[PDB]
Amino acid sequence: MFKAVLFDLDGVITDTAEYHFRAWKALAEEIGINGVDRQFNEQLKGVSREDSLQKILDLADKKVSAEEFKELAKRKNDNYVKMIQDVSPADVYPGILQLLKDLRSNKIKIALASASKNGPFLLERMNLTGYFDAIADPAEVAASKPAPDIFIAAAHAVGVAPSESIGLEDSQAGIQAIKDSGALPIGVGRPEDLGDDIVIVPDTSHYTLEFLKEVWLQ
Ligand SMILES: [Mg+2]
Repeated sequence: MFKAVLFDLDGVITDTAEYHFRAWKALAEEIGINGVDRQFNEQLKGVSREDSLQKILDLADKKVSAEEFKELAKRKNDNYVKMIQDVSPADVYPGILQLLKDLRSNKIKIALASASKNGPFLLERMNLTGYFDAIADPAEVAASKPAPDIFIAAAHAVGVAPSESIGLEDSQAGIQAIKDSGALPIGVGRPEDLGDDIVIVPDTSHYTLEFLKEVWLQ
C-alpha cells in the first residue's frame, strides 16, 4: 500500500488563485491599465511575479524604471498577503479534511508539495497543520513544477521514496512533476487539461481514502 500522500495546495486543498487575481487586478486599475480580467489571468497562473508584471505592463505599453518595477511587484505581493488573512477552515475544499483524518488514522504520511510561499500560514489558517507531517519549502528546491523536485522533497521529508506515494494535483505541470518524481498522480480537473493517460476525478469530493486505495491497487 501507498505510504504517503503529497498535496498540492491551490486547486486541491483550497483557492489562492482568486486572491492572486484580485491582487493583480487591484494593481492594474490603480496604475491606469485595463484588461486584467479572469480571462487574462490565465496567462499569469503558474508564472513568476516579474514575468506577470511584464504581461500586465505590456497591455498598455507602460514604461517603468527598475525601482518602479520592483515596487509594483512588492505592492502586489503586500496586497496578496493582506488578502489571504481572511482564510478560514470554511475555505477547505470538499472531502479534503475528511481525506486527511482518514489518511492520518491509517498512519499514511501527509506532505505538502505546493508552490505557495505561504503554505504553512495557509494551513494554520485552515486548521490543517496537525494533519501534515512535512511541508516542502519551495525556496529550498532548485526548480519549480513541472520539475519533480518539490514532490521529491515532500516525500523525502516524511521519509519515503516518491514511488511509495500518491500525488494530488490540479494543473498540467503539477501532474508532470508527480510523474517525473516516480509518484502516482491522481488529478482533479478535466482530461482536456491534465491528460487521458492518468486517473482524474471531477472534483475533490471524489478523493476518498477508499478511491485512492482502489487506484493504487493495480
Ligand atoms: Mg494547484
